[PDB]
Amino acid sequence: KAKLRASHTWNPIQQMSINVDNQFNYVPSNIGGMKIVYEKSQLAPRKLY
Amino acid sequence: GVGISTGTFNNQTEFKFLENGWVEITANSSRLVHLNMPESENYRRVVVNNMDKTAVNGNMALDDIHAQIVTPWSLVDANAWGVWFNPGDWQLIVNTMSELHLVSFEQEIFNVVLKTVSESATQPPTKVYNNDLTASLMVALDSNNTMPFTPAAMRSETLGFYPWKPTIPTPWRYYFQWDRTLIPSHTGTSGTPTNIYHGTDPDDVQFYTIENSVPVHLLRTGDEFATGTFFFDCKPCRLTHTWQTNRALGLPPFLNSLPQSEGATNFGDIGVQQDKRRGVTQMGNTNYITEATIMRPAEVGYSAPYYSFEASTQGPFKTPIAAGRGGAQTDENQAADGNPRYAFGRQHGQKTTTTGETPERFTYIAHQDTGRYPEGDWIQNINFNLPVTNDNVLLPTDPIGGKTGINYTNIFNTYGPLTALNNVPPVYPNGQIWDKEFDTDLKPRLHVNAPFVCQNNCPGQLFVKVAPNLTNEYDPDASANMSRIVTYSDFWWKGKLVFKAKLRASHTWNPIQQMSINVDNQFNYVPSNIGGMKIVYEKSQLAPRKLY
Amino acid sequence: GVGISTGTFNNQTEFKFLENGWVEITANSSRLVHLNMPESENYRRVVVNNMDKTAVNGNMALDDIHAQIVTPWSLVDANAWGVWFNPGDWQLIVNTMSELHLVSFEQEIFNVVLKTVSESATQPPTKVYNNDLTASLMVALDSNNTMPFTPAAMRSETLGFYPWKPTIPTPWRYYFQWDRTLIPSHTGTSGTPTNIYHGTDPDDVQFYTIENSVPVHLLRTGDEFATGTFFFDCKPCRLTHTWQTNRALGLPPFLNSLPQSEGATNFGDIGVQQDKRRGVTQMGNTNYITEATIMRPAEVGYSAPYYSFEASTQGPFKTPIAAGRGGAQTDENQAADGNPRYAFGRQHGQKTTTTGETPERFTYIAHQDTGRYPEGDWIQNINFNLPVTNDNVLLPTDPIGGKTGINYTNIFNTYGPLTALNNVPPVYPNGQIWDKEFDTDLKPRLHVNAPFVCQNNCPGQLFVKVAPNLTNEYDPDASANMSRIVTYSDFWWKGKLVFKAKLRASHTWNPIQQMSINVDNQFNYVPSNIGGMKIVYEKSQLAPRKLY
Repeated sequence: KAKLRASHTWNPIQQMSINVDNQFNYVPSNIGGMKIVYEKSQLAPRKLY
Repeated sequence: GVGISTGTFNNQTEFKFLENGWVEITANSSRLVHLNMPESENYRRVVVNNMDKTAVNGNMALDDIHAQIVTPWSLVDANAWGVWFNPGDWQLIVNTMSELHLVSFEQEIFNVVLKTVSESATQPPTKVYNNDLTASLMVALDSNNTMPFTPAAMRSETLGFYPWKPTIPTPWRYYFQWDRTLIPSHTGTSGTPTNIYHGTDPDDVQFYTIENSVPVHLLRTGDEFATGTFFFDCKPCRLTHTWQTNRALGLPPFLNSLPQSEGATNFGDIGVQQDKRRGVTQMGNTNYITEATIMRPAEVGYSAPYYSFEASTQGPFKTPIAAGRGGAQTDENQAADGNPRYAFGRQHGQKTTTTGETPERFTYIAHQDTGRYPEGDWIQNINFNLPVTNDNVLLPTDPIGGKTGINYTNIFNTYGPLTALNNVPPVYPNGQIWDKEFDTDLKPRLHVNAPFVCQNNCPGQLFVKVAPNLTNEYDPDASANMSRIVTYSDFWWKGKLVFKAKLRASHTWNPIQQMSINVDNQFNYVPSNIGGMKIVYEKSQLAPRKLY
Repeated sequence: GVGISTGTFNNQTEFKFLENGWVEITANSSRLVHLNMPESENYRRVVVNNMDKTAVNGNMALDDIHAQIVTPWSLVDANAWGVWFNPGDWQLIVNTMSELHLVSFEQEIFNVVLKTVSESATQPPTKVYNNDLTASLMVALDSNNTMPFTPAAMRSETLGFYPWKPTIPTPWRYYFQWDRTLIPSHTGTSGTPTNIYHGTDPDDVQFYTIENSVPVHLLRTGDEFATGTFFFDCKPCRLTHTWQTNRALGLPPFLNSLPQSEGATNFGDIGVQQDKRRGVTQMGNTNYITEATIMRPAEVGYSAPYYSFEASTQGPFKTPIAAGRGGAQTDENQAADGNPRYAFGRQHGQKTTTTGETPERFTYIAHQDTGRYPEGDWIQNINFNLPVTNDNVLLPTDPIGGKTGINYTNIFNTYGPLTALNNVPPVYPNGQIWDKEFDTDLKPRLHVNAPFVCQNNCPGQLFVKVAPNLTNEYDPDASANMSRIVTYSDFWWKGKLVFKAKLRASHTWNPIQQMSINVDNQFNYVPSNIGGMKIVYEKSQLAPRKLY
């Protein structure tokens, strides 16, 4: 069960995104080699107090 | 009343999730508008003739001759992305929604104030500001859309983009018919090409006044004004880009040989002679079936003449294109046609604290691959004998008209009954949101300036003006100029735009492209020690969508 | 309206006795708040770097480097005891109640006034004050507690403590993420320890604006504003102190010999050999049962590292402790860690008529005996051979790390599953009343700055600001600074705090410690011939309570 996030700052947040450097970690090789690079999970900030 | 506020400030954008992944975005925007009395209290019919500049052969594109009506009214325009969303909100929309629907619009004027500048021409000449309690602000909402439509965003003249910075409306003016003739030439064109401003076709004449057409409201401090809610009529806006070219449609060729080893050079291979393959083509006289040759269902994108100026009744004008290029080949350096360029000020993105009057600018390179590399184009004689022979090919390299800097691609047009294209993507924050359709029998399939065109009905424009604050002396029959008390007004403007969006769903194994802050852009989203602010533009159809 | 007051002054605290010894205290506080336009109308992102000061080896604790956002808004904070009760009321609570419950809070803004200073730069340059009748005060109540929580009491920046003295709000500012590295050193540390301000982690960035987050209210003279009633969620506060140490828990030893005569030296005597007594201990290898040795059920208080600075992502910080010491051994001279120190001004206790800018201060020595005399501590080898031998003991006297001014007590920690402690007592009048819990997975068992922490819900902060009073000249695209009419506002603030208390009952033969005026403190509760006022701090858990 998840809850959707809401923006609260003027500035954007840190999001996970594919890019020219990681791109090939998400698709097979000509050999069919596969890999599953690890990722981070609490990317956005929250105020503590 | 006098000591009573008539409104509330609200610049909060609410996101309210419904059922089945539909959100209802309601953008609240509030500003303090500052307004001065008019230069004059008259309608002026003015012509702009820069003949001198076009007088130089080879400078036709520098043409600015036009006629316009100058009015004593100001336009309150809030149709630009930056007025309603901040970098924060844009990230939310753009990274998580897949389509946008513009639903409605409302705006209201409150907490009106009128003051009069009194100068006590002293040693150090002084001036006292006093409240004119019985003075009036004049408001006119052209809801029947009588007046000619003038989107202030094509001039970077919208309300400003920051809720804690007061703003101002623009002086309203509109085009008045004129007739002008300009013959193109070039550097070293013997003579002086005709360059004539003929004047006005009487049957094309339309002088409009606000006073005669819209009901005018006088608001005093105690008053307030509110437009009601207007609903738009518009097809939804997609928040995704397409990437498939004619070259990537349908079933790829079956590879009879597959790489055995990993390696950037370990390719697979179709195993069949290009002249011995099965499949369909539209080259009735050839047995070659290649990826450039095999049949595709229609064509994605089209070729159009580039840096093409056309001419009608009023001077030359640039031929518009639905999409430019950029990617593998175009960056700022691989500069082309079709990509829009935005110039603007401190109120709309140029760094606040920056000194200097050069506009801030940017060329927008979308993400949908629907354009062209004219350099890769070629025409070739129907016999199709292959290593084609210099005179059975027309290359972007051979000159047309004997001009060495012109090739057939500049005059080329491949638009036709199989053309498939997409409407224009949103440009945050400088782009216009909605546009009025042309009241033309046949209409344009798109508008290159707004993703939303309202057909049957658009919100009308809002005009404002300080009413005349006369002095004791006033003689209407004097050929002079009416003397007025120096008055100005400050009022609060509150607008409300509602959207409907749908949430995106992952469909691939691999992640998507998302907007994110990072060590290189970070400082573009926070103030300076000086309080300098800036609003860097962003892209909007970041995620891919399959075309077919 | 213009000639109509919109509110009432009320600074009366009512005590309403219910049934079964429950009182319902309702504290009314009213002040006249004075407010000026902002330095700027912008949000500013500023860094504070006193590198120069830390540049001296041995001065790390003098670190002040931080980044913060400076906002054009002011904060109205009334969370300090002194805002709601006077010395008189405090005596009543503290001498006769045994527990306090914070129930609710309400505040409202009325009788708003805005004036504009006009200077008639004359010989003796003059200035006229005039009322700006249509001007507005801007009020924002962050009830969803969006903005970061900034209790003005940790800076002695609350409303003032006297109902007949006008006050002012504080400029609101909040911390902005930064990265800094500082290596400790000492007098004569060869070299220059790294002392670096690295900058901002982009993923830790959060720029907040009031305008984009809270609904803003414009109030003109005729207007008024009122927060509604907020109910807090908080465990009760005890008004009694405990005095029992591990040493005083349970059944004392039965004395086989009792004094026969009165006399400060006529002691009674256990009659049994310490190694021949019955009872329980946790010293499995010993037959000695003494009062230092016999088993107690848990431990009252704990030992924590002292004058311990810890370091994380943003610089060093002092390790906090739940209770200090004082009593038999500590007074001002027997100075220790854990006791809070308060510094403040004329608005919060420093004598009014006193000239000079040194803050007024005080170190609070509570009354609950739950702390430690580190000097009485000792570690001793498990063999327990008794007149312990210098190398089977670690005394607060032996040096650690070869430093002669450091002993194991400074790095010591005896907190564990048997620790029993009490929350912090109230500090009248400079102490904060309530505090916001940390939005952390695991929370702190207490807060050393307020006896009341509201968990699930706290009242939101109140922000105020003079709206921009522009002049005739205003150009939003100028890189200059907006020119405004010198405006200021005075408004009345009325707040209402309700408590629930329970009345105390005598349970001992002997009287209790009560707060009382006397020939030595008397003059601290009345004005000077000059009208000088002062507000000496007081203690709150005067009566004892049994722990077990």
